[PDB]
Amino acid sequence: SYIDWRTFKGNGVNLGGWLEQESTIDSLFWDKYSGGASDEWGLCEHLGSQCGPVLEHRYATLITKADIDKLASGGITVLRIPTTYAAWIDLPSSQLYSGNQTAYLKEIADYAIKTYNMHIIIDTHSLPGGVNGLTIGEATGHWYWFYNETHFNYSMQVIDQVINFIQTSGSPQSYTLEPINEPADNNTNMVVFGTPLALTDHGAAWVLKYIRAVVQRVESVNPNIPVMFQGSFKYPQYWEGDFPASTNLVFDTHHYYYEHMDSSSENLPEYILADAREKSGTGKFPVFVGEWAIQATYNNTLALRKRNVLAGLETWSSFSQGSSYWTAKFTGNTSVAGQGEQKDYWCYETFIDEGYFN
Amino acid sequence: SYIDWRTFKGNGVNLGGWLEQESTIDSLFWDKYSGGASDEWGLCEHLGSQCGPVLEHRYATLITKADIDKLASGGITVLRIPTTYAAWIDLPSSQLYSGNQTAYLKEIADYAIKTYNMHIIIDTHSLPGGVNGLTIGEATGHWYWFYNETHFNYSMQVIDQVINFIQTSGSPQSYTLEPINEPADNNTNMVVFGTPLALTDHGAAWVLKYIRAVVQRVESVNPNIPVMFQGSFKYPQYWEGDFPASTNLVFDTHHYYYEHMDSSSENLPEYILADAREKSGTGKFPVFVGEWAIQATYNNTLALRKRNVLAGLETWSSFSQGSSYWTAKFTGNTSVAGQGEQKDYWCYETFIDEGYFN
Ligand SMILES: *[C@@H]1O[C@H](CO)[C@@H](O)[C@H](O)[C@H]1NC(C)=O
Ligand SMILES: *[C@@H]1O[C@H](CO)[C@@H](O)[C@H](O)[C@H]1NC(C)=O
Ligand SMILES: *[C@@H]1O[C@H](CO)[C@@H](O)[C@H](O)[C@H]1NC(C)=O
Ligand SMILES: *[C@@H]1O[C@H](CO)[C@@H](O)[C@H](O)[C@H]1NC(C)=O
Ligand SMILES: *[C@@H]1O[C@H](CO)[C@@H](O)[C@H](O)[C@H]1NC(C)=O
Ligand SMILES: *[C@@H]1O[C@H](CO)[C@@H](O)[C@H](O)[C@H]1NC(C)=O
Ligand SMILES: *[C@@H]1O[C@H](CO)[C@@H](O)[C@H](O)[C@H]1NC(C)=O
Ligand SMILES: *[C@@H]1O[C@H](CO)[C@@H](O)[C@H](O)[C@H]1NC(C)=O
Ligand SMILES: *[C@@H]1O[C@H](CO)[C@@H](O)[C@H](O)[C@H]1NC(C)=O
Ligand SMILES: *[C@@H]1O[C@H](CO)[C@@H](O)[C@H](O)[C@H]1NC(C)=O
Repeated sequence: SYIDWRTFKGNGVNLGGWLEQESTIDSLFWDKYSGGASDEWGLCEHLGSQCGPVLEHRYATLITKADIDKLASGGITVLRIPTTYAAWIDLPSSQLYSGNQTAYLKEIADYAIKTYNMHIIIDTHSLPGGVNGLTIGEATGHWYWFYNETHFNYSMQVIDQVINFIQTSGSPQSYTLEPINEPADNNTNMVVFGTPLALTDHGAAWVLKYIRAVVQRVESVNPNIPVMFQGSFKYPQYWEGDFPASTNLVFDTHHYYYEHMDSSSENLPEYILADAREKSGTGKFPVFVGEWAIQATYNNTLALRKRNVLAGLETWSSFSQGSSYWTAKFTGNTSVAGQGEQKDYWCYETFIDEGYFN
Repeated sequence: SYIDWRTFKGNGVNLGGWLEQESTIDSLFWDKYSGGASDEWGLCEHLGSQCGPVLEHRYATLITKADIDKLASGGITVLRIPTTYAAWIDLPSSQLYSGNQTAYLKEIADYAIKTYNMHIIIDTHSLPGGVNGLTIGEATGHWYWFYNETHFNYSMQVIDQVINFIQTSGSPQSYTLEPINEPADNNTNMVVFGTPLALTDHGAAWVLKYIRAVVQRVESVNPNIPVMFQGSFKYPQYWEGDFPASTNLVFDTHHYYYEHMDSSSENLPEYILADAREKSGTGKFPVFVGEWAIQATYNNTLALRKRNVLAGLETWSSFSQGSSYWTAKFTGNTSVAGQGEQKDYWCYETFIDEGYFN
């Protein structure tokens, strides 16, 4: 049976840093291979024709069936899988690597579906030209996707391949299609990132043109495949009037606490409640918290991690359809304000191993 | 006969633009007398020897006993009265005018107390050296108050004058003392104004030093006079741990909607309820919403003004101790996004005359 996001609930994890690369997730990897680049675009440029061999090794080794077993043992029922657009289309001007990403995606998705009946969200984390001027959108400094009909068409070509991957998977009912991640056209000053000010009405109109095109394409092939819309950092309420209630649509909200607020480990449940109570729409469409983590801006403490993770899970499940944590596997050693490093707050496998869900 | 802000409830108004001047409140005044200045400081500098005569005329005519009768007829029971520090002390390095402000304040306050038993909040809206780089803090570009013992000392001199006014008033039980308004040390980029990022922890420590000194000074003379702490745009929770619950303290929160969010006239009650639910503290101390107004960032409509004012009044008096609208009398004709001008959304006497409170 296909899922109805209005009645489905699940707690999940992101498989971040696996098919798309970021400096913070694995410090050893980045130090060894980036040449100091800020982005996956530059890491691949730095490696030159060794970019593919290095990345294929990481694809084959970072996330294996054993990771899926560990996640299932901790009660995970949803995997969100960020991918670069270059897994789906090979554009000669892109510096992102086009390889066997989807073969590893299929191996891990098949195992999670056939073994555990997990639900899989396929996220095209970047789109051609760049959606937010960050590494995750294509490359640092790239916002060329907006208002560009060539990049629009390439984005639809990418989505035609993701729909086909789902439709021919053997279990189309196991997947949700997420065609954009954190679009932003007003974040030259990063103080507005994570806020409604990251996306202007002009940018939002282009995003809406794209999501409407994706919805029409999915409906033309298989209307039972849900579309997960990551509406930047606008409240879901902002987009509600743009879609009829009959659309097979779920919103993906992202909630973080690690900068730009007076959060602490002590008060983190108050900030999580605020986000759940104020940023979950009116109920017109369902909401899933597709990314979050417990790192606070100030005064991180190690002893409140279990309390904070469990408070977040219960909050997202109470005000929305559940959540997926960023991220499954994280070894980055960037210092946090207070106790420890990012790997102590951002690695979901560590929480499982330390018995937070027993 | 003194009030306990934990039990007291009241709906009030600000008498803004009366004893402190701002460009938006009265366009004819500003266009005639400012010479293009951004601030009261520069308006007074431009007028030179005519500054006093021009301001004394406004003091005597803008707010009269007739205004108090109209406000009372609309159910007003609290007056918040913004003053410049120059009402209280005459510093030789200040371009703000020192005249008969407190004589006009006493005529109106005494009338309001004797006739209607209104409660009076005396607000020192500016302090020597400037508390937020804005005209309201002293002058555009002035942040000199922070970490400066000269300005600290003359601030305490201002507070001694306000305490003496209250104690010699003939009704000390009728007054709350508010010794600062919207301090901000991190608003050189005004995108952070209205948010917690407008005040750094370093600036917040200086504000705390000052409020602790004011609380001690009032406790030393008449501990039954409440102190109203306007803690910038931090959540009240930020400051709660800094005072014992026995402190005769109330927080003043300021909630506005006219920039930096996806607010509309249609959705304004959602934004009002979000502020009340998340920005009212934990209950350790009482909260009063000392400034608010109904102008939204987008799609202002005149038709929803009554619904929006009543929604806000009801929300602030349920989740806190009430509110005071900005402002009693407003003729500024700056355009808003949507229909109308600022005078349609910022003039409380207009709401009374349209029968909103009948
Ligand atoms: C962080 O990881 C990098 C790369 O492995 C390593 O060079 C560095 O010494 C680490 N720092 C600490 C303090 O562990
Ligand atoms: C892609 O996978 C195929 C089949 O397993 C393999 O033959 C080939 O070497 C892989 N290509 C790269 C670029 O690693
Ligand atoms: C859109 O992107 C294409 C591919 O880079 C580029 O050649 C073109 O100049 C851009 N068009 C506009 C409208 O800027
Ligand atoms: C985009 O794709 C459509 C449909 O195939 C085509 O009609 C259109 O001309 C293309 N536009 C560009 C800029 O390539
Ligand atoms: C864009 O961001 C700037 C801050 O860099 C902000 O001042 C401005 O209001 C934002 N514009 C929109 C439409 O969000
Ligand atoms: C605003 O009022 C000023 C001062 O009376 C007047 O000169 C100006 O034309 C008005 N602007 C309008 C009505 O928008
Ligand atoms: C202040 O009020 C007093 C008493 O009515 C009056 O004598 C004086 O002229 C006024 N001062 C100024 C500077 O207008
Ligand atoms: C405080 O600041 C003013 C400038 O606003 C300066 O004249 C004064 O010397 C400073 N006082 C101290 C004690 O630094
Ligand atoms: C502030 O007043 C205190 C107490 O009278 C005095 O000791 C000090 O020197 C004054 N500081 C300045 C900078 O005027
Ligand atoms: C100060 O404001 C800037 C934006 O202009 C923001 O980037 C920064 O985080 C703020 N700092 C603090 C300590 O609030």
